[PDB]
Amino acid sequence: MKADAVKIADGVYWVGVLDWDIRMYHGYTLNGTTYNAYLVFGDDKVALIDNTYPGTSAQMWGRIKDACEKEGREFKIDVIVQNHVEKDHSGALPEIHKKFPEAPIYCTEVAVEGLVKHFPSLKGAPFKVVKSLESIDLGGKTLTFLEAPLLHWPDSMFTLYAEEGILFSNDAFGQHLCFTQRFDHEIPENILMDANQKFYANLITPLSKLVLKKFKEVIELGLLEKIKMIAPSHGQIWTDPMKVIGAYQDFATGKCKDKVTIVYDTMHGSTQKMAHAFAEGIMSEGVDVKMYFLHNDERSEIVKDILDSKAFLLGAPTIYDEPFPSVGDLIYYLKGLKFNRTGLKRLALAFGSMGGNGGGTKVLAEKLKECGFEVLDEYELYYVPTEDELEKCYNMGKRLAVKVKEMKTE
Amino acid sequence: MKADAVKIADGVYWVGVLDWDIRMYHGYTLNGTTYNAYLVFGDDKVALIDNTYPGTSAQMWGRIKDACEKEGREFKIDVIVQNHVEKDHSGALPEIHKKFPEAPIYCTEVAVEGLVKHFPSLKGAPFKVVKSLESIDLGGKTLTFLEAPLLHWPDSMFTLYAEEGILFSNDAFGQHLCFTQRFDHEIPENILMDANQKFYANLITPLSKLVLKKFKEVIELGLLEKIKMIAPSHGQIWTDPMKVIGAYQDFATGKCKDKVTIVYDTMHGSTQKMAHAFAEGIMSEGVDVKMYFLHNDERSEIVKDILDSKAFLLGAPTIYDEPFPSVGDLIYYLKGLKFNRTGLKRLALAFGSMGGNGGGTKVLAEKLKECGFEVLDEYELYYVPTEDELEKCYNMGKRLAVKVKEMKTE
Ligand SMILES: Cc1cc2nc3c(=O)[nH]c(=O)nc-3n(C[C@H](O)[C@H](O)[C@H](O)COP(=O)(O)O)c2cc1C
Ligand SMILES: Cc1cc2nc3c(=O)[nH]c(=O)nc-3n(C[C@H](O)[C@H](O)[C@H](O)COP(=O)(O)O)c2cc1C
Ligand SMILES: [Fe+3]
Ligand SMILES: [Fe+3]
Ligand SMILES: [Fe+3]
Ligand SMILES: [Fe+3]
Repeated sequence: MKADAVKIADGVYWVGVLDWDIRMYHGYTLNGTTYNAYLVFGDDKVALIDNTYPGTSAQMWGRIKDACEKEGREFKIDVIVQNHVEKDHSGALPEIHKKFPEAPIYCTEVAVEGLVKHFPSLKGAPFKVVKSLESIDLGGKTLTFLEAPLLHWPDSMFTLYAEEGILFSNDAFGQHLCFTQRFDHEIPENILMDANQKFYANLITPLSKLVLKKFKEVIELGLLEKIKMIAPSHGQIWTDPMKVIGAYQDFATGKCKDKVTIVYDTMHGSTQKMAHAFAEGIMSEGVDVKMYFLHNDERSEIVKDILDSKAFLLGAPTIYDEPFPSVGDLIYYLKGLKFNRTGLKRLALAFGSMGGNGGGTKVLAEKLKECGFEVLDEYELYYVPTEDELEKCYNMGKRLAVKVKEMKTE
Repeated sequence: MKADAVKIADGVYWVGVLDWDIRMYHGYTLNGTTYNAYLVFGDDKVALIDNTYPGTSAQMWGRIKDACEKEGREFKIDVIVQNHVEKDHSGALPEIHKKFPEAPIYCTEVAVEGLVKHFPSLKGAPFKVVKSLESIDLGGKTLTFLEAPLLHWPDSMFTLYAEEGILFSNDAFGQHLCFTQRFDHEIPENILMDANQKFYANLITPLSKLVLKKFKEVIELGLLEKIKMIAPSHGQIWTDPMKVIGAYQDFATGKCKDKVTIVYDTMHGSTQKMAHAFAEGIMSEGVDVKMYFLHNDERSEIVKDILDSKAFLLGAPTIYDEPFPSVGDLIYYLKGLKFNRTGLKRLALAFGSMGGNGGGTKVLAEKLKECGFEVLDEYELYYVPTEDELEKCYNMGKRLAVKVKEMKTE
């Protein structure tokens, strides 16, 4: 298919793929995304940095062809860089190798085995293992590699185009957005940063300590000031790299708002009434509230709002001695994300209605603790809340909101 | 339920309902909304303006009680205003009347029949039919009524509190947003105006000519300069009324961007490949694209983007001589919304794949014309597009984008 490349610097093009139609990936929702791949034209060698998901290469090849024509060059790739083995960025590597079998493939040591396990036709491909601070010369353009294990896979690495300071960061600093506009400043800031927050919350939270360590290494290497553009593998290219670095710094150190995220499920509406009553009390103190109903809403938006919330409420009715099962999905997600690794133990309350022996709230409190929250109280009641019982929820919310505002903003 | 009112002026409170959990209403999707009701404390009479959806009054009554406490007044309503009979704003009128059976109910003539048909217990209620420019005195505060038939129901009207210039406009100027923040300036502008655009597109488009007439009447009344706050029945209160009046003016006169909305469905992916190829051609001219896949996406977001798009593409495969049935839903919606009433005949193309006698694209072209679009071309092809057939889609998109940019920005 015919598809035009987008120039991002002299001799550097975006040749990625617009996945207009995807609505879910990993455990998170979205309204399309991109698989960003880049073509760098040196005097001697043309380098392709990352590629795209299996079966979506038609756009990529069209843009690569378009870029070579604009450069007056043959349709030829001399160098292949694979920052990350996950298949939304490597899925076309077998195609690329089959068309250019002599082009070396630069990747990390553990990436070789991962790529071969994904794509057995790559066994015997000219892999060239790289380590941090190693560089290849393309002819007037230099690519420098920086290893980034567990950011977000063991195989991950960054590639820096030194002369213009363009950091190809793969997933790091990406956002799941699919626009015709390619750069951060070309879309509304609120959309950009909300998507950055969702991306961090769902993929980077458990790596928060590795983020700070990598930031400390980049600073001591003197490399931070040499980064003028961050070109991630999903979403917008950052012409303001410090904006997203500052965001990651905030998220990794627990900088939160006077904000509470309330999550609940219900069968007959009683736990829902309690959840709304807790919100009224919280709002009476000027503290913000996000309200999620697990019947309708899903984990990826919930954890987005938890990321900059100082407190997290979870409620569910008791059903055969256990909390309603929908909470198990979120709890298992929170056990993997480990929000306590941001440096903050967010406050929490457990609540629900019951009709017999109860116990669901007890379980929720235990799980909220296993997930790294500081549970301050529990409240379980019988069937439909009375007027006074909703006032108790209001009072509990108010007291929580007071504590939220006294917690110092990290 | 305990719930705090929000003061919006001296002696004026928001006593509405936060519908945190609703995700669909009318024919549109949402992430919660509010049912805004307002309490006006005159020296002599307390007036409640609109109310809420049936079964959701607990918050409203809590805020009414709170407002009376803050004013040092009796828990008492002296006057009831019903701007609009639709039940998300009248659902609690039977409750309010049963509690304060002597409080007159001010509404339009045709509203009386509608409210009694909705709520038979209101037969015999102290209705007081009002007409435009009639006023009532609350004791230092005046409410002036302005009829607004078919904005958006025949029964609709606005209520103006003259001394502070607060226009209670019911659905007009509303947006489906559910935040703890009550005012326009307290949330990101992009969210506010995108929600305003969706509300207009889905509810106001066929009334575009009545909007301009009502604007012309308000101006000739010398009344536009007397409006300092627009307090709608959904979403945020406008402290900058001219911002939303300007937006309505643009939408009602066809002011669009260099933007194309593309909608398609597919069974085997061929129509999808065509849609993506049309987008590449459009983007090669710098024209924006929104891409919607009817399997995953729904009508209310589609028509939001059509509202400020200069062109609309629609594609579907042929199935037993007809286009894939999902297009029938959108077409029936566009038949009701009548985008040509904005003063603009948006450009359009019909396309799709076929496997036999075809004819689907023929049908799409006819329906796009019945819906008020200017169909420029059709393109139907056999099974999977070839390389050259995708280039034709690209070329057609490119030529369309040229015409789009030549269309004068109304
Ligand atoms: C977001 C994400 C996080 C992951 N975390 C881990 C991990 O912590 N440990 C691990 O061994 N594999 C991890 N993986 C790798 C998956 O287990 C691996 O890709 C697996 O083959 C996926 O299996 P599937 O095809 O059934 O989805 C992660 C993958 C993703 C996408
Ligand atoms: C957005 C909207 C637009 C409407 N437009 C019309 C209309 O054009 N003509 C009409 O007679 N009724 C119109 N109605 C009224 C509905 O037909 C009426 O409320 C009906 O009783 C709804 O039936 P239902 O309860 O089965 O939804 C409209 C209602 C809504 C919410
Ligand atoms: Fe990844
Ligand atoms: Fe990725
Ligand atoms: Fe309405
Ligand atoms: Fe309404």
